[PDB]
Amino acid sequence: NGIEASLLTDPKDVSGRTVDYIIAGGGLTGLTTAARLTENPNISVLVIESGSYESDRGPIIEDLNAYGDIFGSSVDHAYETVELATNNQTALIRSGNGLGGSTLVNGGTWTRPHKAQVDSWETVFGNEGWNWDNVAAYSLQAERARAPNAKQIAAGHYFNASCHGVNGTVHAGPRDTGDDYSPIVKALMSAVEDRGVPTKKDFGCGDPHGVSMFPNTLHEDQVRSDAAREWLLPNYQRPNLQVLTGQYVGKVLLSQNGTTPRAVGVEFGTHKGNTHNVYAKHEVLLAAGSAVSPTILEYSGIGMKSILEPLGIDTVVDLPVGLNLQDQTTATVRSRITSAGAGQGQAAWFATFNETFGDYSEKAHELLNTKLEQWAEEAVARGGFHNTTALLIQYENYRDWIVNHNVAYSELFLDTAGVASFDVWDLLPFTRGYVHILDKDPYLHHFAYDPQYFLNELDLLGQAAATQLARNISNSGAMQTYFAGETIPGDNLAYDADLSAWTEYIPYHFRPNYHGVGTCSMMPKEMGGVVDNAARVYGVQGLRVIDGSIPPTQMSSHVMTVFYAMALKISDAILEDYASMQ
Amino acid sequence: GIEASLLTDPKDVSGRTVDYIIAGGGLTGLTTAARLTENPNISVLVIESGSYESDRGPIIEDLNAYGDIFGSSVDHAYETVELATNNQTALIRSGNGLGGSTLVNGGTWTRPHKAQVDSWETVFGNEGWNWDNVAAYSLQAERARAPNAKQIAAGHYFNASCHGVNGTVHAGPRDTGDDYSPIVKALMSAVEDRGVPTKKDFGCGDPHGVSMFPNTLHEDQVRSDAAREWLLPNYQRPNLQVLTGQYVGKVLLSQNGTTPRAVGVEFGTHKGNTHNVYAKHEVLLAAGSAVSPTILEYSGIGMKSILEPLGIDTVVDLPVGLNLQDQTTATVRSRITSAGAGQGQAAWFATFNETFGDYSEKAHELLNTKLEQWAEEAVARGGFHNTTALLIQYENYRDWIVNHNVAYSELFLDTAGVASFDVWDLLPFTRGYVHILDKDPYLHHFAYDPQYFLNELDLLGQAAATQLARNISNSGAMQTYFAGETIPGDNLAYDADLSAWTEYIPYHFRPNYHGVGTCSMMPKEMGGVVDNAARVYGVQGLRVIDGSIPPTQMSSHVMTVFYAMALKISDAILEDYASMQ
Ligand SMILES: *[C@@H]1O[C@H](CO)[C@@H](O[C@@H]2O[C@H](CO)[C@@H](O[C@@H]3O[C@H](CO[C@@H]4O[C@H](CO[C@H]5O[C@H](CO)[C@@H](O)[C@H](O)[C@@H]5O)[C@@H](O)[C@H](O[C@H]5O[C@H](CO)[C@@H](O)[C@H](O)[C@@H]5O)[C@@H]4O)[C@@H](O)[C@H](O[C@H]4O[C@H](CO)[C@@H](O)[C@H](O)[C@@H]4O[C@H]4O[C@H](CO)[C@@H](O)[C@H](O)[C@@H]4O)[C@@H]3O)[C@H](O)[C@H]2NC(C)=O)[C@H](O)[C@H]1NC(C)=O
Ligand SMILES: *[C@@H]1O[C@H](CO)[C@@H](O[C@@H]2O[C@H](CO)[C@@H](O[C@@H]3O[C@H](CO[C@H]4O[C@H](CO)[C@@H](O)[C@H](O)[C@@H]4O)[C@@H](O)[C@H](O[C@H]4O[C@H](CO)[C@@H](O)[C@H](O)[C@@H]4O[C@H]4O[C@H](CO)[C@@H](O)[C@H](O)[C@@H]4O)[C@@H]3O)[C@H](O)[C@H]2NC(C)=O)[C@H](O)[C@H]1NC(C)=O
Ligand SMILES: Cc1cc2nc3c(=O)[nH]c(=O)nc-3n(C[C@H](O)[C@H](O)[C@H](O)COP(=O)(O)OP(=O)(O)OC[C@H]3O[C@@H](n4cnc5c(N)ncnc54)[C@H](O)[C@@H]3O)c2cc1C
Ligand SMILES: Cc1cc2nc3c(=O)[nH]c(=O)nc-3n(C[C@H](O)[C@H](O)[C@H](O)COP(=O)(O)OP(=O)(O)OC[C@H]3O[C@@H](n4cnc5c(N)ncnc54)[C@H](O)[C@@H]3O)c2cc1C
Ligand SMILES: *[C@@H]1O[C@H](CO)[C@@H](O[C@@H]2O[C@H](CO)[C@@H](O)[C@H](O)[C@H]2NC(C)=O)[C@H](O)[C@H]1NC(C)=O
Ligand SMILES: *[C@@H]1O[C@H](CO)[C@@H](O[C@@H]2O[C@H](CO)[C@@H](O)[C@H](O)[C@H]2NC(C)=O)[C@H](O)[C@H]1NC(C)=O
Ligand SMILES: *[C@@H]1O[C@H](CO)[C@@H](O[C@@H]2O[C@H](CO)[C@@H](O)[C@H](O)[C@H]2NC(C)=O)[C@H](O)[C@H]1NC(C)=O
Ligand SMILES: *[C@@H]1O[C@H](CO)[C@@H](O[C@@H]2O[C@H](CO)[C@@H](O)[C@H](O)[C@H]2NC(C)=O)[C@H](O)[C@H]1NC(C)=O
Ligand SMILES: *[C@@H]1O[C@H](CO)[C@@H](O[C@@H]2O[C@H](CO)[C@@H](O)[C@H](O)[C@H]2NC(C)=O)[C@H](O)[C@H]1NC(C)=O
Ligand SMILES: *[C@@H]1O[C@H](CO)[C@@H](O)[C@H](O)[C@H]1NC(C)=O
Ligand SMILES: *[C@@H]1O[C@H](CO)[C@@H](O)[C@H](O)[C@H]1NC(C)=O
Ligand SMILES: *[C@@H]1O[C@H](CO)[C@@H](O)[C@H](O)[C@H]1NC(C)=O
Ligand SMILES: [Ba+2]
Ligand SMILES: [Ba+2]
Ligand SMILES: [Ba+2]
Ligand SMILES: [Ba+2]
Ligand SMILES: [Ba+2]
Ligand SMILES: [Ba+2]
Ligand SMILES: [Ba+2]
Ligand SMILES: [Ba+2]
Ligand SMILES: [Ba+2]
Ligand SMILES: [Ba+2]
Ligand SMILES: [Ba+2]
Ligand SMILES: [Ba+2]
Ligand SMILES: [Br-]
Ligand SMILES: [Br-]
Ligand SMILES: [Br-]
Ligand SMILES: [Cl-]
Ligand SMILES: [Cl-]
Ligand SMILES: [Cl-]
Ligand SMILES: [Cl-]
Ligand SMILES: [Cl-]
Ligand SMILES: [Cl-]
Ligand SMILES: [Cl-]
Ligand SMILES: [Cl-]
Ligand SMILES: [Cl-]
Ligand SMILES: [Cl-]
Ligand code: NA
Ligand code: NA
Ligand code: NA
Ligand code: NA
Ligand code: NA
Ligand code: NA
Repeated sequence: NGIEASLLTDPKDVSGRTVDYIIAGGGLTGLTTAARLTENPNISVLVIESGSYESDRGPIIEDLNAYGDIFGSSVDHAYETVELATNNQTALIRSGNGLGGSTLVNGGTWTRPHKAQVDSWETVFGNEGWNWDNVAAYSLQAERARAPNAKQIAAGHYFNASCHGVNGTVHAGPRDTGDDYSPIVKALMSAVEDRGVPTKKDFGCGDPHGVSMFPNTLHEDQVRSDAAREWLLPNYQRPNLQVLTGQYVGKVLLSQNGTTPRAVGVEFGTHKGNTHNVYAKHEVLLAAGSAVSPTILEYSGIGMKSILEPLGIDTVVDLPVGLNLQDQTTATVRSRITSAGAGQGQAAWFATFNETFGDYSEKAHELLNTKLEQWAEEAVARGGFHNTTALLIQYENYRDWIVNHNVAYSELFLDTAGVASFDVWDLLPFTRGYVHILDKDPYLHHFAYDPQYFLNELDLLGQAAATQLARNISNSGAMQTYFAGETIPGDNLAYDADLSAWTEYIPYHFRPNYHGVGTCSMMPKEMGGVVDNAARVYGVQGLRVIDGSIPPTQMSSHVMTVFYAMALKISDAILEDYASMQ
Repeated sequence: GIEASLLTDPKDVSGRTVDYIIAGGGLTGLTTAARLTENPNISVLVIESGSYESDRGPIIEDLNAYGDIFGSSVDHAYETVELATNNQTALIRSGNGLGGSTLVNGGTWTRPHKAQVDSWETVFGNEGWNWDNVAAYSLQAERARAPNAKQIAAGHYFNASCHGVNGTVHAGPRDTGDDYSPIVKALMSAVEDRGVPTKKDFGCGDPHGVSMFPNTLHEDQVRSDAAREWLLPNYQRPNLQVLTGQYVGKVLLSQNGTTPRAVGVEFGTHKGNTHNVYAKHEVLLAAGSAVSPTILEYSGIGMKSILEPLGIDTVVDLPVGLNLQDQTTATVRSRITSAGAGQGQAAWFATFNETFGDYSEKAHELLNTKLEQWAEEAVARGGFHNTTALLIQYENYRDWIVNHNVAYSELFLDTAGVASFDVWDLLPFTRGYVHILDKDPYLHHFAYDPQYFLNELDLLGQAAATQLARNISNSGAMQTYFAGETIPGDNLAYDADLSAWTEYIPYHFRPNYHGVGTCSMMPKEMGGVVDNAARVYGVQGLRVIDGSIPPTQMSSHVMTVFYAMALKISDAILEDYASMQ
């Protein structure tokens, strides 16, 4: 009778029962893991998701070109930040609410980071086995990519088959609306070539640099490949896979009768006073998203006493939950185009530090070479992190990425389809923020989410330089043929604005990038981490965090390719322990 | 207890029939539910999206915690369109739970100018909706307490003939127990120097000058939210049912007659798992001004130009969702000397000329010459459909200003350690809209556009009022306590002229969350949606009874009027019930 009829909506169907694994959150990592675990018919899984099934709704979900129309609806959590210090305004964090999580609402861009960035998760953040070669293999295993056709190659696509899986689960291929592709993509490529910048690198191969087109998470018929469509719809008839919709996981139930606390279940519901319990024989897996999974821990008594004590919550395990939050800032440059520029197409410039800063490179490098210690002390003073020595290790890692590997530092993302529009973000922010609960009741959803955008001076300078670069390249070389006047900033910022003018403009003309990671960072406890290299929360048995909370660093890429691989890798660790616990 | 009496399972009501269904358990919905169920033979089902919150603790029960609840599950936080004035989205605070926005509001208890309510009868053709009648219902709803000697010494003045003392809604002076700040009387002295009156009782029908006021709280200072006042005393009535946690999606219509009839509602939280419940007598929409019009549109009641592109058959064509009127608010904040310490709030209800000062000649010239152009422009933006009809509203406002000299702006003072003004133009000429953007009610995909500052007088008036708040903060007796401005502070030069304020204000304001008018109570020929008994035109058994229906803004805080509105509509409903038996 279809997937919808298989979904559970009544809490009484699971209340008081025991399953092998409970997954809080039916998003990208939650549904990937639920599918992987239920391949064994003897493993029972219950997914609890706050939203519902959305993959069949229609174009607002299924058409990637409708991106953004869903914002503000019931399928968007729209988490509100604190009043940001940079501009004394509240910001909204777009985040998908429904089966598939933010894969229901995202831009569909399918790229991978730089090899050195993933390698550092093992060599710097002490996560044995978390290196590019290992993670990339899981990524290719998840991937079901389609090579571009002659039309798509002619528009600018380049596909290196050795960097892609073709027999996996997540359908990926070129976006193709059916119309001609705009010549502006190739014009951007020519414009950066004039400056010695590479083009047409395959951004799945481990060196994202230059201007390239890329695959998207959609089927060949252009239907969005959201994680529910890819991982749940093919498998919903499995009797060992249960999915409860419309309910929030409030906290993890802990048993302290043993020598170490153990997660034995969860409480779920929609309002205080009408909750229900469900129990896990093996493990509870938190996958509610980087903004939520840390709060679930705090409501459970897992977090910093300085936070929990004033709220009346006993601290069962003291950990720096909710710190080390890393999101990027995004600004827009938009220009009208000539009729000859018409057509579809997206592309992105993954720009190095020196490409981003141009003639300011020397001054920017001087800051990078002298201020890391002071920046770390200040971020710690602002509550973004607790241990300055540990944070400095992160900053030195970023310096190594920039100076020794020349990784991409900013992304200039081009949309065409009738205009020339760049969304631009500094990929490697040095600011660190936090998320903390403000009340003991999980169902009040009263929390403080503060990414601390632009409170590090290099983040502001880098964003300003990258956005200025987007204006520059929009009217340089071959792009001049198609340029027909800037509309954003337009009248809001003089066209000849220098870098200092951009730095004054940017704090009042940016949005969150909604790429937040790090709130339950996977790194050693002594470095400020919350989970080990198998995603297990320190000091608690049978509890893991498996979502975007755990990446300890940002990366020069869009994260789906890594997060699918992440979930598969953690799933293998879960299954290994399951076999031992028999 | 009340919590155990509340329904949460849709199967408890699915497929059943009651006499009245009320969509929304907020201020007007719960007042009406209480009035209707006083007759034990009348059954009422309230369907509310939130739950019971009145016992949660200080975040709800302490008016001094105002604002802490924002962004939580008790705040709908409706997002606007990208506003044209600043290319930013704004958040509309709106209470989600039993009591609606009375759970989250500032508690201010004041009434408008007699001439404003009178115009509802003389300009907007609502027989019986005049000050004398509406105020009588307001006093009937009210249970006011006179100020004591400490509260009078701080600046309170209470005219007992303007207040009911045997009603339902507990109201009296806010009193935290601390000393009252001398700054309230300093503000009174500062405006006295300029010929402005003070200590008028803002409940008597002439809101003008600087006065203190009652708050909606009990003597022990617990918030008098509408659930505490109208539901908690009466929840044991078996004919009163309250379903929580569910959204009313649309009204079920029967076109079996010559005119459509409301026979029930569909409710739920997600497409594909909906439920029906039926009304023997009437469906009453009370989901708030941002929502009740969308429920009509989802039901096929609204403008074909909006409904047809979404695939919704227009059953009754009406200008639903137009005529949205909300105000803009800006802040001026200054530190105080230690001698200014203490509790206390006050408000300056300022006339047009008090607001504009030396710009009064300039502002009046605009008001006298551009009303027709402005009305055309608002209509072109989709805030209204009929320019001639909108011009009647504009001339009504002009009459209020020039002939009755009603208050045009409000400068609301908070102390308690600072001197902070929230300032808003009370009478915006801009008109906005709210329209659904999808056929699925449970997707909550809508376009809410108050069109802030898209009328040039609204921007000039806001700028002038906010500049006035800075001015009065450092004038006369207020100088004794001034210890430096913090907002705007460094963000706007302290000597800024009016033009500088007009460029600053679009980037430093918030919605006031007083939106009304989206189902305006006025003749169909004037663009109205409901008649003088709140009945939707062209539909039988359907009313809108909430903040959607006031056709104008008013120089006051609206609770006093909305409680009265609910009682008055309740009488009409019950008279029809009795006459039809
Ligand atoms: C976001 O919004 C926030 C506001 O919410 C905003 O932050 C405010 O910014 C404004 C500036 O616009 C700033 O206001 C100035 O404050 C000056 C006073 O310095 C402070 O003194 C305070 C009082 O000290 C006494 O009381 C306290 C408490 O009782 C005691 O602890 C003290 O011991 C003492 O007894 C202190 O509270 C305060 O410390 C705070 O700030 C520091 C930050 O460094 C922080 O570490 C600490 O924790 C505290 O929070 C600090 O010492 C005052 O001098 C300024 O007045 C000048 O300017 C105004 C405005 O133009 C004029 O009215 C005055 O007349 C005066 O003018 C003189 O200087 C002008 C130049 O500016 C010149 O033109 C003129 O001719 C004169 O020479 C001013 O009022 C305020 O303090 C900030 N913080 C707060 C909480 O309000 C923030 O910037 C916004 N961000 C964005 C991006 O927009
Ligand atoms: C909210 O955000 C919107 C955008 O989403 C924004 O509206 C846009 O504003 C910009 C200005 O900031 C507008 O762009 C300008 O448009 C005119 C052309 O407009 C006419 O013609 C077009 C078709 O050609 C029609 O569609 C339109 O309706 C009008 O009839 C151009 O003249 C402008 O270009 C000049 O300035 C640019 C930026 O500085 C230059 O790059 C360009 O070369 C031109 O520059 C200069 O030319 C000479 C060279 O020096 C010199 O004489 C002058 O310096 C001149 O500037 C510019 O592109 C845009 O149309 C608006 N609408 C849209 C949909 O984009 C809102 O303003 C914004 N609101 C707020 C409050 O921020
Ligand atoms: C606007 C936007 C655009 C993006 N664009 C791209 C792009 O172009 N390319 C790319 O690669 N990535 C993109 N992403 C990133 C990608 O979508 C996310 O990083 C990924 O979906 C995160 O997966 P996750 O499992 O950590 O969380 P999510 O996928 O967010 O899943 C978390 C789930 O938990 C649910 N939930 C929340 N609270 C609770 C609770 N208390 N109980 C139960 N369930 C709960 C949520 O409703 C959601 O279903 C974008 C993200 C956003 C927000
Ligand atoms: C921040 C703020 C401050 C205010 N301060 C003051 C003040 O100081 N003084 C004053 O007099 N007034 C004040 N008010 C105004 C007052 O609170 C409101 O005008 C009044 O509460 C409106 O009553 P209503 O019945 O129209 O709607 P509400 O009281 O908002 O009731 C609407 C109810 O419907 C529910 N609902 C929504 N959608 C649905 C649906 N689809 N199905 C079912 N239920 C639904 C809501 O959750 C809510 O309970 C303030 C308002 C706000 C927002
Ligand atoms: C980016 O520009 C910077 C600054 O101009 C260059 O940095 C210098 O590189 C030389 C050669 O390695 C070093 O000896 C200097 O100490 C560097 N200066 C600073 C301030 O760090 C850098 O070479 C450029 N990088 C690329 C890839 O072109
Ligand atoms: C702060 O973080 C640093 C870096 O992770 C920790 O320093 C390590 O401490 C252990 C145990 O004392 C030593 O064996 C290591 O040699 C230290 N490493 C470095 C690089 O200095 C430190 O323990 C943390 N301290 C606190 C209080 O959290
Ligand atoms: C408000 O101010 C207006 C404009 O300053 C006053 O009306 C003006 O009054 C003067 C003096 O009598 C006349 O010369 C002008 O022609 C009037 N102008 C207009 C446009 O009407 C008005 O009297 C003031 N109102 C109050 C109540 O003080
Ligand atoms: C537009 O609104 C105006 C104002 O209500 C309506 O104009 C009235 O039209 C009726 C019927 O033709 C006349 O009896 C009135 O005298 C008009 N009043 C005025 C003041 O001019 C007009 O009908 C409305 N248009 C629509 C389509 O309803
Ligand atoms: C605060 O406002 C008052 C009144 O608007 C200002 O004093 C006025 O100054 C103007 C300009 O010279 C004169 O037309 C008025 O007659 C003055 N009014 C009085 C009562 O004397 C005062 O200057 C303003 N304060 C600041 C700092 O701008
Ligand atoms: C394709 O990818 C493989 C693996 O990264 C690499 O060895 C090979 O040279 C690539 N081919 C091209 C043409 O870049
Ligand atoms: C952008 O152009 C300006 C003006 O030519 C130049 O000074 C600046 O360095 C450019 N930015 C970059 C990153 O190249
Ligand atoms: C109270 O207000 C009424 C109504 O406006 C008025 O007639 C009366 O004079 C006032 N009484 C006092 C004592 O101020
Ligand atoms: Ba490709
Ligand atoms: Ba396919
Ligand atoms: Ba370089
Ligand atoms: Ba095109
Ligand atoms: Ba609790
Ligand atoms: Ba991404
Ligand atoms: Ba009083
Ligand atoms: Ba007070
Ligand atoms: Ba006129
Ligand atoms: Ba539908
Ligand atoms: Ba009309
Ligand atoms: Ba009000
Ligand atoms: Br495209
Ligand atoms: Br009086
Ligand atoms: Br009392
Ligand atoms: Cl489908
Ligand atoms: Cl759709
Ligand atoms: Cl932006
Ligand atoms: Cl149900
Ligand atoms: Cl039924
Ligand atoms: Cl509380
Ligand atoms: Cl009564
Ligand atoms: Cl008195
Ligand atoms: Cl009873
Ligand atoms: Cl400004
Ligand atoms: Na450059
Ligand atoms: Na919110
Ligand atoms: Na308020
Ligand atoms: Na009375
Ligand atoms: Na106005
Ligand atoms: Na009417």
